[PDB]
Amino acid sequence: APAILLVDDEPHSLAAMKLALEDDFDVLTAQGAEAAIAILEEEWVQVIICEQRMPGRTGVDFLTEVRERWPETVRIIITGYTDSASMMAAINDAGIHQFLTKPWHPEQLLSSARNAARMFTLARENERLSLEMRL
Amino acid sequence: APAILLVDDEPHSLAAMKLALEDDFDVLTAQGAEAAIAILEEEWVQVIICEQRMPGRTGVDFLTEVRERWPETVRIIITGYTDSASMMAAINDAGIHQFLTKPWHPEQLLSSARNAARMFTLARENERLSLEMRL
Repeated sequence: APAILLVDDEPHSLAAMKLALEDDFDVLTAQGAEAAIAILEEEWVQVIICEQRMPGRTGVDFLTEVRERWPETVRIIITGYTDSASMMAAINDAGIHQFLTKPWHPEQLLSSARNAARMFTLARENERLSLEMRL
Repeated sequence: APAILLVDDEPHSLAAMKLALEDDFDVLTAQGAEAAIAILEEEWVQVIICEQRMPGRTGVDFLTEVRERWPETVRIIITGYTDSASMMAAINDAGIHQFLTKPWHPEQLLSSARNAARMFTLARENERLSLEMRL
């Protein structure tokens, strides 16, 4: 069973988001891009939820690399940040699958996560069928 | 190109949600279960966003019928209603793809919708490959 990885500058938020998710996933938890890549090199993640507004490397810059390296992973930005249009285009340039806002509701967060997981499953099995039919 | 159907008791909310969505979909708009089924019998909808808390027939009761009749359609409940557990189990009994809360943010709503559309596309093409490989 693959994990969900939560990536956020602010550890209180990581531990809150995990409360909403632990009952339904293996939750993995990272405190910035660097830590999160370290985890991605190390194990199997179906879904990532990542704060945009982090020190140093942004959510999208992080997730653009992820889209490059683990293309199968479903990517989600979440931010409480009252919106710049620039952030949106940046999010839109990268293929980000969901944008969520803060504060989040546990049932909405959970539902987004489950929905990202089902999408991971579909894409992955969609690809299995392409490869297999070719043969 | 298939539509998004918004279903809500309260027409102000329908016309607001369409503002967030019109630039990216053909938005269709219904003011209760009955009106919404009438539209579903009549045309092609990839995604439905539907208030739960409607007079007479509920969001889930509506969407359970929809799951029966147009199984390909991606189904979304949205409600400002501060939560009963009963509502959640009911939502969970039916295969509802997203639960959203009110008030909604235009970029989060739009993102949910786009994401439901991509999922409609995947499921639909996932099925096209099953059928075709069988042959």
